Amino acid sequence: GAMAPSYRVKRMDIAKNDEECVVNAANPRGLPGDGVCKAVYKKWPESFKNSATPVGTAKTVMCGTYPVIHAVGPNFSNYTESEGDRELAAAYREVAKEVTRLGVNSVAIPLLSTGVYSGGKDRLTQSLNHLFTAMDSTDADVVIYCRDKEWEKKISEAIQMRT
Ligand SMILES: Cc1[nH][nH]c(=O)c1CCO
Ligand SMILES: [Cl-]
Ligand SMILES: [Cl-]
Repeated sequence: GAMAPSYRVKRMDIAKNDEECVVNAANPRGLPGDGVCKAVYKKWPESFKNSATPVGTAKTVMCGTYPVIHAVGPNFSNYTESEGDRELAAAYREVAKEVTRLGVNSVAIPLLSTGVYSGGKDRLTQSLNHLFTAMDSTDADVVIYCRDKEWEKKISEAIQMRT
């Protein structure tokens, strides 16, 4: 584990992370996809061998020795708010199990079911609070990656507010 487990946020491409493993915002079919998934596909295409996995689950595939944790959040266009909320919490619980299993000291994580799977709604708080619920009991350093300047501020505020 990390000597003093922390949460941090950075505004940049998760493909350039400085962590021991990465969480992909995957689709269920292990396709290259869009947004974070497409960036992950360019950087670690070898990790898409047999990466298909159901909604609400995570599946780790190594790129060399670098673990890519494919986490499938729900697409809120298809799920009800209630069922989507349940599957989004579940995906993050499965990420925490894999991060623990791998024994990493740090993980790079995007906010699942924001962007294309958000169903046109702002889900920063929903997604971040499910991330915290799952990762709080882990001792890895967690680095959250985002692209929007206002989201960076709001994620930073949410981290600092619980300190
Ligand atoms: C600005 C931003 N970053 N990620 C997102 O999902 C959005 C739109 C929210 O409605
Ligand atoms: Cl960048
Ligand atoms: Cl963002």
